[PDB]
Amino acid sequence: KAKFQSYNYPNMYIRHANFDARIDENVTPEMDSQWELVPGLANSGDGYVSIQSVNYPGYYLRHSNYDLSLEKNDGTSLFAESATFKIVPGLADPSYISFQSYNFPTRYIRHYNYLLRLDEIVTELDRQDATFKIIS
Ligand SMILES: [Ca+2]
Repeated sequence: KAKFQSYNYPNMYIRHANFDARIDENVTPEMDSQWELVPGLANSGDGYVSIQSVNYPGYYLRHSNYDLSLEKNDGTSLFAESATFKIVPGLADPSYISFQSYNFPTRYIRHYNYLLRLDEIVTELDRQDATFKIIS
């Protein structure tokens, strides 16, 4: 069980709202920013995880059209592939973390302003937008 705090806006946390994944401050209810890292749905090797909502059990962060949303696992390999991430050292500071996609290993979870998206990471600010602190 963990929250993910943004490296560059450190009072904002990854959270779900109307099934979109985004970051926000003063997250209400606070349980929309609580997550469980579980073994990757598409790969149970060390380092691979899926990111399950604590207040919507069975629903996980999943990418589609390069956007991340909170979606119910429908049991498919397609879902699992797009909802599995490798936790790697933080791209902006390696003592934090970044989430690299399993099926698109050059893309990472990043906030784009308040939206959460799955992007290739080029600039310093892109690295900072893709870096999170695990609060657990
Ligand atoms: Ca999103």
